[PDB]
Amino acid sequence: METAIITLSKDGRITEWNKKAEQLFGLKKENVLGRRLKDLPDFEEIGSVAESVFENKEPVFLNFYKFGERYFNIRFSPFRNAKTQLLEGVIITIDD
Repeated sequence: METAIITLSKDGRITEWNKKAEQLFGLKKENVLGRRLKDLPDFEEIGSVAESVFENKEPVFLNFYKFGERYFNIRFSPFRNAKTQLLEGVIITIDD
């Protein structure tokens, strides 16, 4: 698969969780939206890397991140709000 997207706010809260993420992880968007990613068993490490990426204001690409039975590419991208210019969170994109 490709393009499982989890977007986190600057407080670590899930603000986006697309249908690919639903299919990959078996959790519905409505069941995770608003929650801290790091509170989800199995996502603690990904949540920690996103925190580090946010603090350093630089994107990070990881390959061969093992999750379940497969290896994945994971990109972490900090972003700003265009209107306020504030750092507003991190987009996480997971691909086979």
